[PDB]
This record gives sequence, C-alpha cells and structure tokens, in this order.
Amino acid sequence: ADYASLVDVFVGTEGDFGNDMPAAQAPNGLAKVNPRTTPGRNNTGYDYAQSKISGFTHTNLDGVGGSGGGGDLLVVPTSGSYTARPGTGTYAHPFSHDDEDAGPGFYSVGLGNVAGTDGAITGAPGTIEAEVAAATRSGVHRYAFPAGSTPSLVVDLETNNTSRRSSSVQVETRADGTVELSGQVTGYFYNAAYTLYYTARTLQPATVQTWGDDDRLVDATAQDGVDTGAILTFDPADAGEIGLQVTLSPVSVEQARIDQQVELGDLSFDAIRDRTRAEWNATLGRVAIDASTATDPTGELQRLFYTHLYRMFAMPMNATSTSGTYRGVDGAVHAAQGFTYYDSWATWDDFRKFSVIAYIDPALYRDMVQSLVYLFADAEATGTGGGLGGFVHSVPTVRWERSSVVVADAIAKGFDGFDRLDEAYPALQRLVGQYSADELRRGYVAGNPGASVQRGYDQYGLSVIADELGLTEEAETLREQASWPIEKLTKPGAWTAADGTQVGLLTPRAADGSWQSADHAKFEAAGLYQGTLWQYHWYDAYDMDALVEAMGGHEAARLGMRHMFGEHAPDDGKAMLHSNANEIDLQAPYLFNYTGEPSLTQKWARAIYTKETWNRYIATGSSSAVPSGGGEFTPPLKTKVYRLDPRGMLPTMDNDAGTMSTMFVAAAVGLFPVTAGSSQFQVGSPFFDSTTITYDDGSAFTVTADGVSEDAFYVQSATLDGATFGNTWVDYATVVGGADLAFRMGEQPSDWGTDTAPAFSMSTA
Ligand SMILES: [Ca+2]
Repeated sequence: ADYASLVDVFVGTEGDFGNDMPAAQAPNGLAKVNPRTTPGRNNTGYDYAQSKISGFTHTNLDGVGGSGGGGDLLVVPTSGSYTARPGTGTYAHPFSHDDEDAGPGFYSVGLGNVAGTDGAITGAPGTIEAEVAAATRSGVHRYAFPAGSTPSLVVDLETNNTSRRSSSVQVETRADGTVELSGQVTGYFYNAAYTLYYTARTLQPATVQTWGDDDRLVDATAQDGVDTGAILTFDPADAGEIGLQVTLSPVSVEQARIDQQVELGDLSFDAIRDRTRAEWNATLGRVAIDASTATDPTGELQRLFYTHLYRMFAMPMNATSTSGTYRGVDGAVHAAQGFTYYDSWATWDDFRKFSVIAYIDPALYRDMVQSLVYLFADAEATGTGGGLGGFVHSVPTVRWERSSVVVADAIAKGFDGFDRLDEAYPALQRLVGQYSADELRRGYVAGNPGASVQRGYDQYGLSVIADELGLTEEAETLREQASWPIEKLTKPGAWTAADGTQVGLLTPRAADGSWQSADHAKFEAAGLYQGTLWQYHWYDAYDMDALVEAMGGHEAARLGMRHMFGEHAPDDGKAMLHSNANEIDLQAPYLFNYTGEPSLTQKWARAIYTKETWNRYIATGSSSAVPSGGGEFTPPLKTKVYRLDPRGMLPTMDNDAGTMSTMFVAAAVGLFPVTAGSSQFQVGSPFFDSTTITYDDGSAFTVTADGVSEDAFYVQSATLDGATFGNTWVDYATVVGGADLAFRMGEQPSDWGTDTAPAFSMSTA
C-alpha cells in the first residue's frame, strides 16, 4: 500500500557516491526542491556529510557530472537583516540528520536560527522549522521561526550549480498585502543554456526589497541582469507560519501563474504534500513485490528496489504547461497535442534506461519518445541545420547522442503514430553524422575506435527509423555501414587464451590499415572516453552474432567473456576487466547468455547488484574519495556496488539521470536490455519470490522465482504461461501482454537455457 515509505531519498546523497538529491519532487517533476549544503555539496547542491544548510533551490538534474545542473532560485529563511546584496556565507544554518525527515514528495529539516545584520549575521537561539513539498511544476514551503523573530526569506536568483547567464525579478504587492515575485532564470549546463520562468507568492503579508548587479539593496520593484534577487520581510506576528509557493514554466511567467492556480489552487501545504505522496504510491505501485526472508532477510533489498524505482521516474522532466503547451528550441510556444512533452536528456549515458521504462510504464515511455521526436523535428524546422547545443533549451539538459537508438527502440517494440517523425529524421541524421570520404573507403575512423563503434549503433538505430519512414535503400546503406566497426576494428588474436585460442578485440587502426598498439585494459587508451577497449569491445550490441564471428568464433567469445570477468582468478581484483562504475559496458554481465553460459549471467547479475564484487575501475581518472589513479581503484576493492546508504553507489559512479537506478530495477525484475533499439530483453537472476507489473488496463506481467534466496540465484528451469521455456531472452510483446514467467531457482549452476533460440542480431535477423 504505502510504497513511498520504502523509498530512502538519502541514498546516493553523500559526496561523490551517486550525485543524487533528497529534493522534494513529483514523478518526472520539473520542480525539485533541494536543500543546499555549505560549504561543501554534491553536484545537486546537497552533500550528506555536511552539517550546514543555506536554503532550497527549485531546479536540478539527477545524478549528473561536472558541478551539476540547475540549482536555480535559492530561498533562504533568516531572522537577520540586510542593507546590501547578501554574502552567501550569511545563509548558513547548522543542521542535524537527527532533525531531518524526507520521502517521496517532501523534505523537512530543523535549521539553526541565524540573525544579525549583513556580514555580522551568525548563529542565534532557536530553530527555523523548514518544510518543503513538491507538485509537478511547483515547490511549496512552510516555515516556523522562533517567537519574537522578524522572519525573512531571501530569494537569490544568482544561484546555479554551474553558470548563471541572466535573471530578472519583478515585484507585485497585492490588496491583501501578500507579495508575488516573477521573472526568468537562464542557466547553463554542459552543452546548452536553458531558460525557465517562475512565479512565487507569499501566503502572509510581506514587504520587499530587490538587488541587481551593483549589489545595492533597494526599494525598486524590478531588476534585470545576471545577479538579481529579492528579500521578503514578514511581521513578527506571523513567525509561527510563513508560506511560499513557487511555480516553474518553460513558456512564460503568465503561464506559470496559470499553472500554479490549476496545480495548487487554494489547497493547503499538507494537502499538496499528501497528494504528491499519493501520486508516488500510484507510480511505485506499478510494481508489486513479494520478498521472502530467504532472499531479503533485512528488508533492505526491497527498500533498495523501491528507492531505485523512485529514481527511475525523474528524467526526462515534464516540460508541458497545464494548458498543454511547451517551448521549442526555435524559441516559440507549441502545442503538445494529445500527449505530455518531456525534456532534459543525457542520452549518451542513459539510452538503455528507456528500454526498461518501456515495460514498467508504457504510456510514459511513448510520450517520452514522441517528445524526443518533436525535439529533433523542432531543430529541423528552424532551418538553420545547427546541432541542438546551439539553441536555448526549455529545461536544464545535457546531451543527445544515441537518440536514434531510443526512437528505434520504440519502433522495434511496435509503437507507431509518432507525429513529425519524418521531420525529426534529417536532424537525427545530422546528429549521427557521416563518415568522411576517406572513412567511407576504409570503413572506420582512423585511430578512433570509440567514435566508430558509436556511429555503428547510431546507424543501426537510424536504419530502423528509415524503414519505418519507407526509406528502404537508406536503411540498407545504414545497415551496411553499421556492420563496419565490428568487421574492420576487431583485431584477430589481440588476446590469447590459456589454451592458445585466439581472441579478436576492438583495437585502434591507422588510416593505412595497420593496427595501432594499445593496452586493452587501460582506461581511456586509444582516444576512448571513460572506458577501456575490453569494455568498448561489446559496444555494438545490435550484432552479437557478427561480433562473436569477428572475435574468432563461439569458443573465442566464450573464453573472452570469462576473461572479462576474471573467472580464472576469482580472488584477484586486477583480473576484473568489466567496470560497474560506468554505463559503457552495462550489458556485459548479461553476455554470458550469448556464449552458452547463462548460469554465469545469473551469478553476475545477482552479485553486482546485491553482493560484494571486485572493482578495478572507477568512472574517471582519479578520485579523492578513494585511493585511485589511471581510472582504477588502486588497489582494486571488494565492495558492494549498490548500498542502502547515503554513500549509495561506488565513488565516481554517477547515477546519470537515473540510469544506474533503472539498471538495478531491471536486474531485480530479471529482464535486461542488452540490445536497446530492439524488442528483446535478456534473462538475468530475478531477486524476488514474486514481482508483478500492473499496466493501466488492469492486466499484469508476473515473474516468479520459486525458492529464490541469497544463495539460490541460479535458474534451474522455467515456464512461460504454463509451458516449458528454454530461451534466455523474451520479447517486449510477451511482457506487456501480461505473461506469467516462472523460474525455479537453486544454489548451483544448471544447464537451463543452453539450448536457447538465438537472440536478435542485425546480421542474422
Ligand atoms: Ca557515468
């Protein structure tokens, strides 16, 4: 019933261990009411290890890198006074995790009172009780100040996790004495600027002063610049209850006002909070779990599951007004006709996540894909031919590579009626790019194996879209070019097995065709981004069949996969060639299904996600969080990859718009998308006795794992809708059609699935 209570929003909120936020937020909500720690923070604005909090920001990005995105509109409660633009140091309040409470839709904290004037502001007796909650587009605040205090709220419009580009504030005092503030914030993250409009109203009478770029605190009711803000001052009589309501719109201030009225009306703070909690319980309730003591003796695995399901519904964010409109990259307002438009993409990192969303919430997935299509269609409509990074985006956003694979994923899964797909296509083609004349002749990018395999997958994705558009010859060409990276860059005998077997591996190759020297296990060798050749070797997951053949045959692949996971030396951390910390080879644990050893896939799925494993690689060159260098743990570390702890992931292991969380959910369900852009999922090791996915029409997918335990993680046999089942993959249609997939589990590896019908490969389809 109350799934919300199982979510721990503090998981991954410490230091460099996930870069997630405890922010109050609704499912796929635009408004993200995040506490802000000081002097340290994680990328979202909050580091669990800190002991001071300034205030609450209203925009954000989940699990991203750099110094984080969003972080706009900082609201700081204070008993102090200002005569100039506030020093950010004066915002700091002591806090304790003992006086802090948060969950789906809400966050509460007891803040140490602060008082004084300007730079003399410091600790003062009493507590500012802070409560926030969130609706899709709105953040609501309720504060209690110590009796006798002159309550104040600073609205700081300079604050951003990366870069403030411009901001404005306009002040209105209404007949009842309450104040409304409105304007725009323009920020930047990674590739692009974005603009959001806001309205914020007090629920009690207030006076107001504003500041602009000259740091002067004045009575003027308008500011427009870069560093701007407002300071609200309330009557001491209202100390016991100070309320604020903030609403965001990518469209305009007037739309934000309309949204606030529709979304919040005259509802109380508690009602808004309760409603979002009910919305989370509906969302999380899409998956119902029965977890025995055998498999989850502490109850922590179930809590881990629902925490990560919660994280799965964060990005992309709802970027649609209550009037069914959105802002295009052309800078204009358009209709989201008969669907909700979502925006905020990090597709280079997160592309596999959508394949999972597809089987948990089909309708949400469809709207996401339709949105992605509109985004590229809008780019094309500008007629500039420019890439997406040259426009101002409607919400904070990241990057768009692999978009063709995501759209292809929906098409392959049987989704249709994607309006404006024909418009999206040429823009998707520009995103993917073309090999140069010389690259077309030789079949690859010289010295750049990474860019080559990436284009391979992009072109496969594009070939699916092309056929859907009736562009038959173009799809053929795309498929031909998509086969090149496997064929031309898999160097025969790059690694030699213990028995002499010659194993082909992804290797940089020169323009003239000679192979370039590389260490296949070295982080970022050969021009690679955030990985090794062993890891990028499996990248072209749309053609495992051709890859197996290029590697030197079935036995070569089988032995390569075992070497990949250090099976010959299970107690040597240096033998672990797979990385758990990054998304590059996320699919690797499930590739044993393709080499005739499904039991090893089962072992690794259960181990990585629910046990301690050997970890050799971090997600970046070095980390101050753990002894590390050259992209590795130095020494390799035996540890849990996922923890029910503020240190939630491995150090450096960013969640990346909920990707790592989504893969945890997929591992638990036991169905993993090795081939994004296909309709298939690979069978892993389902964690729970019973997992039921209920769809909107009342039908349900049910996967059972009879006798599953911490020790019994191997499949012994299986049935599908009552009949003997021996494949290690299942089609999307089977899942959403509401099948009953029943596994019998055991403590020893079995030969179940060793006679599987072949999974999808482009070359053999
Ligand atoms: Ca990453």
